[PDB]
Amino acid sequence: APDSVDYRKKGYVTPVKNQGQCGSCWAFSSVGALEGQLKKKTGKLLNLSPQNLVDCVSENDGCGGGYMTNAFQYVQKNRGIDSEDAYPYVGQEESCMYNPTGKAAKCRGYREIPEGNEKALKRAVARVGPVSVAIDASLTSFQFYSKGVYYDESCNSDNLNHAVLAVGYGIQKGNKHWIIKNSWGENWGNKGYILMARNKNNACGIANLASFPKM
Ligand SMILES: *C(=N)CNC(=O)C1(NC(=O)c2ccc(Cl)cc2N)CCCCC1
Ligand SMILES: [Cl-]
Ligand SMILES: [K+]
Repeated sequence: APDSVDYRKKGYVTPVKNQGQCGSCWAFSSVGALEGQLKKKTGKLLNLSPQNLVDCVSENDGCGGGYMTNAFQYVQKNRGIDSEDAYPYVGQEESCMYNPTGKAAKCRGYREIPEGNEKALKRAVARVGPVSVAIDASLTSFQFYSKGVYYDESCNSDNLNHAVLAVGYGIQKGNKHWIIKNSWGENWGNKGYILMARNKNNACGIANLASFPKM
């Protein structure tokens, strides 16, 4: 795999979104990974519907939380996911309003990265595109990130509580990193992004629950 890659530069990544008060990070993570695959497959990028996911993925708990893999499976079995335009984000769990004729993407399943394996995560990012990941995002030091490569030893890689999207990886002043898209809006972190430590013993659990959709 290459030393560095940044899918934002290849047009695979939509603007940073803001999930608001709803615990729908899983839906944003999911749609980000689906948006990458859409671009790679069709050459066109479009915002996909996180609300579609929050409302219709019955095996998840809406604004209470969810798994990305459940969302991919939903899209696969549903034969589609709506665009954000067709099914806008409202930030509370409502009745399912999916319309097949507003579908903007499909999914033929999903693959999971071997647990803890940052080298396999690197290879997935390099070869696939953006990958959904879960992390411990509970620390004040994460919440108030502004610059640099984030590393805090008190992060608990076994305490996953947030889902985000790995859109690349690189190195900054010998500190290898992952390029992470959050869903806390553009006024969070560095215009909505955080550089997280790569190859520092799976810092924050970055490679513990990674997956991507197949299209
Ligand atoms: C995002 N704002 C909150 N975090 C999550 O949703 C994560 N999943 C869960 O908390 C979770 C998963 C599955 C069910 Cl059915 C219910 C819940 N609450 C945090 C763990 C990592 C993946 C996302
Ligand atoms: Cl419903
Ligand atoms: K990390």
